[PDB]
Amino acid sequence: SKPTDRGQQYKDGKFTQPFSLVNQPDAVGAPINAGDFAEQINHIRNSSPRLYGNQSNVYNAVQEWLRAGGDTRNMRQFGIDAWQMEGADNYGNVQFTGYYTPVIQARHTRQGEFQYPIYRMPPKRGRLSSRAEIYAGALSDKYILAYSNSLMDNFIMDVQGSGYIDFGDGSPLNFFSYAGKNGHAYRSIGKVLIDRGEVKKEDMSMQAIRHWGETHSEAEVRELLEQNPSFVFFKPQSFAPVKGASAVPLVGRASVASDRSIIPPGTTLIAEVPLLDNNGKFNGQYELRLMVALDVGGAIKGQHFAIYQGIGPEAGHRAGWYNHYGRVWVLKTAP
Amino acid sequence: SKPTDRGQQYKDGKFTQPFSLVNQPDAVGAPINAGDFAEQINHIRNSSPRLYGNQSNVYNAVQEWLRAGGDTRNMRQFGIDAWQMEGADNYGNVQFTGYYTPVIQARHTRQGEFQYPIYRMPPKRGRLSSRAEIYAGALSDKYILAYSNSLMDNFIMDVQGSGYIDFGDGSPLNFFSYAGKNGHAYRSIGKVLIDRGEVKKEDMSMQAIRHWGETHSEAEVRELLEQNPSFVFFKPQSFAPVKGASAVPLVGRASVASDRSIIPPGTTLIAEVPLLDNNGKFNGQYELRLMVALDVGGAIKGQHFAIYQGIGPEAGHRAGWYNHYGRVWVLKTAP
Amino acid sequence: SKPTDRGQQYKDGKFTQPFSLVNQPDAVGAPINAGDFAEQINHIRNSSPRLYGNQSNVYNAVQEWLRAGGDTRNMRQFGIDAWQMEGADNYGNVQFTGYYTPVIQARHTRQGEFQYPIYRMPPKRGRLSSRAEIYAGALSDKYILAYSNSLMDNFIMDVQGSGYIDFGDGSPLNFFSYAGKNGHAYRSIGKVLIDRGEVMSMQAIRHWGETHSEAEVRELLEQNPSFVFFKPQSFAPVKGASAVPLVGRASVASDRSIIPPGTTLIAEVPLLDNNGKFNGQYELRLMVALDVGGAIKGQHFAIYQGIGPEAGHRAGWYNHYGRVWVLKTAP
Amino acid sequence: SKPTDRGQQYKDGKFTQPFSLVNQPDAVGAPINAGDFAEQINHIRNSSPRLYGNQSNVYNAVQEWLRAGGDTRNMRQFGIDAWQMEGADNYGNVQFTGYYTPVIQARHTRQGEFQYPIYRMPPKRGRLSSRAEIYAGALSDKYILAYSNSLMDNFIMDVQGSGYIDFGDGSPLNFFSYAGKNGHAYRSIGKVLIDRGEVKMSMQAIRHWGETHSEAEVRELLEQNPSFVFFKPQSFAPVKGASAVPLVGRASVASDRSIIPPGTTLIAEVPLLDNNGKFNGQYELRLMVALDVGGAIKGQHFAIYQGIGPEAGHRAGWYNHYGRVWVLKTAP
Ligand SMILES: CC(=O)N[C@@H]1[C@@H](O)[C@H](O[C@@H]2O[C@H](CO)[C@@H](O[C@@H]3O[C@H](CO)[C@@H](O[C@@H]4O[C@H](CO)[C@@H](O[C@@H]5O[C@H](CO)[C@@H](O[C@@H]6O[C@H](CO)[C@@H](O)[C@H](O)[C@H]6NC(C)=O)[C@H](O)[C@H]5NC(C)=O)[C@H](O)[C@H]4NC(C)=O)[C@H](O)[C@H]3NC(C)=O)[C@H](O)[C@H]2NC(C)=O)[C@@H](CO)O[C@H]1O
Ligand SMILES: CC(=O)N[C@@H]1[C@@H](O)[C@H](O[C@@H]2O[C@H](CO)[C@@H](O[C@@H]3O[C@H](CO)[C@@H](O[C@@H]4O[C@H](CO)[C@@H](O[C@@H]5O[C@H](CO)[C@@H](O[C@@H]6O[C@H](CO)[C@@H](O)[C@H](O)[C@H]6NC(C)=O)[C@H](O)[C@H]5NC(C)=O)[C@H](O)[C@H]4NC(C)=O)[C@H](O)[C@H]3NC(C)=O)[C@H](O)[C@H]2NC(C)=O)[C@@H](CO)O[C@H]1O
Ligand SMILES: CC(=O)N[C@@H]1[C@@H](O)[C@H](O[C@@H]2O[C@H](CO)[C@@H](O[C@@H]3O[C@H](CO)[C@@H](O[C@@H]4O[C@H](CO)[C@@H](O[C@@H]5O[C@H](CO)[C@@H](O[C@@H]6O[C@H](CO)[C@@H](O)[C@H](O)[C@H]6NC(C)=O)[C@H](O)[C@H]5NC(C)=O)[C@H](O)[C@H]4NC(C)=O)[C@H](O)[C@H]3NC(C)=O)[C@H](O)[C@H]2NC(C)=O)[C@@H](CO)O[C@H]1O
Ligand SMILES: CC(=O)N[C@@H]1[C@@H](O)[C@H](O[C@@H]2O[C@H](CO)[C@@H](O[C@@H]3O[C@H](CO)[C@@H](O[C@@H]4O[C@H](CO)[C@@H](O[C@@H]5O[C@H](CO)[C@@H](O[C@@H]6O[C@H](CO)[C@@H](O)[C@H](O)[C@H]6NC(C)=O)[C@H](O)[C@H]5NC(C)=O)[C@H](O)[C@H]4NC(C)=O)[C@H](O)[C@H]3NC(C)=O)[C@H](O)[C@H]2NC(C)=O)[C@@H](CO)O[C@H]1O
Repeated sequence: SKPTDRGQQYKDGKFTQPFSLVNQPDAVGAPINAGDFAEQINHIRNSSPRLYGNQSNVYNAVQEWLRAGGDTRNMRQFGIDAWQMEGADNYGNVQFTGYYTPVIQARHTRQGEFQYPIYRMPPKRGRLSSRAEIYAGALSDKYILAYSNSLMDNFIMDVQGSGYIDFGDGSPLNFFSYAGKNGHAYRSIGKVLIDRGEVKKEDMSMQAIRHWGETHSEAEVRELLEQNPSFVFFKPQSFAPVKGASAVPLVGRASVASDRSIIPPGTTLIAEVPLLDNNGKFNGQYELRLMVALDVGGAIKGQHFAIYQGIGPEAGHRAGWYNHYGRVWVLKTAP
Repeated sequence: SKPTDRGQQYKDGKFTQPFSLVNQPDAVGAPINAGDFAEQINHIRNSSPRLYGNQSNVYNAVQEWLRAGGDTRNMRQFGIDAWQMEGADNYGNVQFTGYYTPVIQARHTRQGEFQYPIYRMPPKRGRLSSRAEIYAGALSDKYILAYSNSLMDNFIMDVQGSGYIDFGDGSPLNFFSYAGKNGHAYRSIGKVLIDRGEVKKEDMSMQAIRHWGETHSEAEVRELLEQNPSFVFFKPQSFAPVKGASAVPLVGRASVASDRSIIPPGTTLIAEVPLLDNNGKFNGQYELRLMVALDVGGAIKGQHFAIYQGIGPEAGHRAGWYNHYGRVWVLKTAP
Repeated sequence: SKPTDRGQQYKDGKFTQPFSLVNQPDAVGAPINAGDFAEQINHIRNSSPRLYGNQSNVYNAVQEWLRAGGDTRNMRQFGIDAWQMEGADNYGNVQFTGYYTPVIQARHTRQGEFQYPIYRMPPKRGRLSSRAEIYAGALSDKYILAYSNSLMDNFIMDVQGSGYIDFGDGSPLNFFSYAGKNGHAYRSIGKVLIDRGEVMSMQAIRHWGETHSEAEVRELLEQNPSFVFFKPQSFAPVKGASAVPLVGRASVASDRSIIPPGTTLIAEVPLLDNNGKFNGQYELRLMVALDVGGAIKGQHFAIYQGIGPEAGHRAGWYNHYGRVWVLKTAP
Repeated sequence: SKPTDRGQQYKDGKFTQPFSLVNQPDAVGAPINAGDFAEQINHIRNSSPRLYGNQSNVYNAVQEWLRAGGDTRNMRQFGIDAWQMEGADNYGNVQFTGYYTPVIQARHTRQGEFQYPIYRMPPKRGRLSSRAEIYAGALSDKYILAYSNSLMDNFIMDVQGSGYIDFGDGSPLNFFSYAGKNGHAYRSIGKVLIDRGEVKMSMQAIRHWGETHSEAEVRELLEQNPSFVFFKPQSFAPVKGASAVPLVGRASVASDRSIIPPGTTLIAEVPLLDNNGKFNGQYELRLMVALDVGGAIKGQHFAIYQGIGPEAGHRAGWYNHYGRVWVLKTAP
């Protein structure tokens, strides 16, 4: 059977095809984020008018379904078709990970605890340098945007793709969007902790990496972070909503990152997101949510989704545990 | 015959107790404002430490319930007891009105279209003057805060209790909170219009009032508005969140105004809010929302609630329609 | 023949060259916007690190001058030069015009008074359409950003190059930066008002629009075939060509060929009342060239007034002259 | 016996009165903060039309003078009466101190480095507790507004009278205004370290001391000041003082309302000092308005409002010098 150690349900049948057109999905009650789904869609209308035009009828259809009852048994009653996904094992288990938008403090000039530079997009040959070399000073100081008080925060923000920069002087939070990356492949840092016997395999998470950095010295932290030759460059947007690859403001848990080749942007997705406590342990229950694919990821390929948790600490704690599975139905309207 | 033109529903029977302990509420699905409610709780937590301290048990219970997918049936596992309100008709149906926070365009000094003063709290004897007298100049110019471009906007804001003031110069919107009122009783203008013979009986709305003001001249608008001797004074909070009587930042459609004697502040309320189109016509469907009583009103007494729609024009259009009914349950703890 | 209405000077003599190095400028005394200038300096540091690197010396040179005091007679003790610019009449009268960042209210969807679209950058062939054609609907609705309540406001913002958009719903003001323009040359509106004779400034044109009907206003505005496209920066500071946040009356638009960006300029800006009449007195200010303009060529500057109505009233009247010195480091 | 190390002078002559009508001010230069001064008048015109309504006569005179060049040699041509103040030494030099509005980062709930509570106005009997007792938990947790990451920052903000609170979550900076104080007299930590023999006082030097020593050592030192200030959140409102008028950086000062009432225009020779707070020897001409008060600001003494932020704090902590000042009024 499918060990539910990471949330693997099997109460639907046996659907192997990519888009398994089921009559109506397995679920009790209405989705938890109905009104929240409306906001997400509204953003698609103003931020991507061409993407909205292609999915107008789809969005308008599910809205009435939510305003009437919301039960996954009253979908076809409005011409909505649920196309279940095969997932990993092809039995019905789609991978679910998570990411958020962290807020970090920094200064325009280095001072005191602020000695860690955040770089912008450099020239063609400047993007060749690895993370370790950049730490040593491979890039010119004119490409620095700010200096943070934590090398770990910069690394986490690097992994997330973006983040708000708080200068702590009164000015609004500047959104440092994903502008580009260096010519080096991304390599797992948490794995390096397991390679030398520093962190447990079963107890691998966001809090473990952060706790490790506080337990060890700066030299030991820098050495570990350098094991990831990849480095991300940002572009200041100045208090703009969190936007992904689709250039549409992402809403907390109402949007996900996907493989554009399989699941294109603007795709409505209803899924059973597995719940977990503060310790990230799978309790056994799920959560019905309506989300839209509006972002991409280097590690997000095939039957895999990256649920956008939100902005802030609480959104980060919730995002670090997500490496579970669950079912998902691609919602399409009848022609 | 049982009226259903407004938005009444008779199927849960007649309730004798002001609060009938019904296990599972007659909900259509799940809370569509999980994020709005959670936000509202966090606002009470940081703005009203003692009010939150007492209702914290309920707040943590309903949030954990919302986490479980917001299952209106499984909420009993969390010990959440639903006490359905008897309603104004004792059939579970309760009156639902609405108010919002209008954004008024103004200037510090009178110029061009900006010739309508917004006053602050004057001395004891200055608060005796009626609206008509204040329009003629009963108050000193040193009590003026700003000059708007519409007498109708000032009147609507007066009725709402507060509103944001946009100076259109780059500076943030200043929140003019309810500071006080004059020594004259309030008299509805909607009644005056019907009785005057201009506006029709059933064809009354806050929209028709705004349209009427644009159809008629300044002298005709002023004369009509003077039929309401009451006048509200404001106090600029300088870009502060919209706060009500409880001094807690109000969240759009996640908070309501109530009679503190019957429904005290901090009370969690799950309700079936009747939906209505752009023309304010009751289509027939409802909406499940979790709201908290955090404000009061002069016309809000007994079995009656004033749903805080939000900030802006869209929030105003949605607010100036509500004179309908719907079911509501007062969420509490064990008996 | 020999006017002094626009603040023209003669008390300096003819200038035989564009820039003349003096010793103690003919200015009044101490600058008023010493603080605003400092705010402009760090803005260049944060925004354009390359520009701040080449002019770091100049910014710090004048930084010590104002720190102590700010007397125009004594500047050499801080290592500063004073290259006095000439003018049209060659008497040091540098032309000073003005522009600001207007705040226009609008919604995402057309409703009521909001029926005037604000467009973004369309494709290559979509940029060929003239203003009159775009008004009639030459561009697709998917290129619309917002709908304003005034066609005149959209036109003024079009002329200014940018503007803040207030959606009146609580959300922050979205800065619609200059993204591009259409394939048509700019035509003057006052020009058309002279043809049939009806009227002069940005204040006189605004009054004309209020006096005449919508059909008469649209017809006049269509006389300018040029149309500007914007790009929402989502609540970002007002930036010009140099991509540096502009500070009110502490920055100006110039001809990059003559006066390159990052150049410090101390000038005697001619004052004027609410009616735009030159009273006779000047104002000493320190400003930096951080923007450009299509009509800003040669010995001419466009003083950035600021954001809002008051900044617009002040900018619409500005078409006067004044002296200006290019502050550089002593060799 | 005439000191000059702290900015004091003698080229003005000894005074016989607090204020004296001077036909021509003994100071060369021009108001280098004319823009900041004009900004203050607009703030007094919007935030307090009552005080402005009776102080306009002086502003209109100092504005007409400013617009018409701004040369101190023509002030009488606009109706501006200069009044030389004696200060500490009857030679025209007044004691100039400074304060600013610190931006502190804090959270609504205690977590990690954020373990230092910022309290609001408690009941009558709750205001009796001293700082040391409050640190130990004399006040209930329901009176806490936020938890900062530095006990020193809280102390400095306490001395300043107010400060902006940055929650680092996106929300605007909340201005914690001076709501009240406890029933204990203020004791400067400066006098403590001066007597202890650990000074090279400098209110910023103590900041370095706090970072050098541990939490227990910092708390112990701070407990020497029994006074404790309570704040009131205004949520992104301009820095306002006692006059309830938004203060402008170095264009406003705190004064003794009995001697120098609020709304009073003051032109002064503010003594300049380097990064190390050493008096170089030069001054600075500034136009300022009295719009705030202070417990230690009595008689011939002013507290120059430096501004908001770190740089404003470094500049403020050094001020303990002297300089000449003229009370600008109208000519009868
Ligand atoms: C040891 C170990 O392995 N532990 C595991 C741990 O790693 C796991 O944690 C999670 O890991 C995953 C994978 O490592 C992390 O995944 C992140 O996912 C996010 C979102 O999916 C990624 O961020 C997005 O990245 C894409 C690029 O791939 C961005 O897309 C780009 O967007 C820009 C605009 O910003 C586009 O540029 C614009 O282009 C237009 C058109 O050409 C042009 O006009 C504009 O000018 C231009 N704008 C600019 C500024 O240039 C660009 O075209 C587009 N690129 C593409 C290809 O479309 C997107 O914007 C990013 N989204 C946001 C938001 O910023 C992120 O890259 C990815 N990281 C990695 C390393 O892959 C995940 O973050 C992480 N989560 C957490 C909490 O740590 C955990 C799981 O919990 O498991 C452990 O076992
Ligand atoms: C025929 C029919 O059915 N017609 C329908 C029509 O009625 C509907 O339209 C709606 O009508 C209703 C009724 O006319 C309108 O109701 C409005 O509701 C709002 C919110 O409930 C009211 O605004 C609140 O008013 C209360 C006072 O009553 C305010 O509370 C005060 O708050 C201040 C602080 O702001 C407190 O002062 C502070 O006190 C503390 C402690 O003492 C002190 O320390 C502070 O210093 C001090 N602060 C200051 C600044 O002084 C004060 O104590 C407290 N007062 C009390 C008693 O507690 C509260 O703040 C207001 N809320 C907000 C937000 O501002 C409003 O007054 C009320 N209007 C009227 C006329 O009663 C409703 O607005 C309207 N809606 C619309 C859209 O028009 C329509 C709707 O569709 O349907 C028709 O069918
Ligand atoms: C009858 C009569 O004549 N009456 C008089 C009346 O006309 C007078 O009114 C005044 O009129 C004048 C002239 O009509 C108005 O002048 C305006 O002046 C402003 C400021 O100088 C101009 O706005 C600037 O325009 C330039 C382009 O010309 C903009 O520069 C561009 O900036 C963008 C970024 O925003 C750059 O793009 C970026 O490029 C980088 C690098 O390649 C790339 O990486 C980025 O991605 C890219 N970003 C984007 C978004 O694309 C671009 O490269 C650059 N262009 C160049 C060439 O460098 C600049 O940003 C604008 N500034 C601002 C701020 O937006 C404006 O164009 C100009 N209007 C006209 C029609 O020429 C003046 O405004 C007006 N004043 C008033 C008050 O009405 C009155 C005087 O009051 O007197 C009557 O008598
Ligand atoms: C060894 C040694 O001596 N070393 C030196 C060292 O000491 C020096 O450091 C400096 O020390 C001095 C003195 O200790 C510090 O001076 C500070 O100065 C500031 C400004 O002058 C003071 O802050 C103001 O305090 C007043 C009260 O005194 C506040 O005024 C109150 O404002 C509130 C509103 O906020 C009013 O309440 C309102 O009232 C109305 C009407 O009744 C009501 O309607 C409202 O509801 C109500 N609002 C509320 C919220 O309740 C209230 O009425 C009014 N009070 C009065 C009496 O009018 C004012 O708001 C504060 N200003 C700001 C801004 O907040 C501060 O108290 C004072 N500190 C002390 C300890 O006295 C100075 O800060 C310090 N500087 C530094 C850098 O440390 C250094 C200097 O370099 O030199 C060493 O040598």
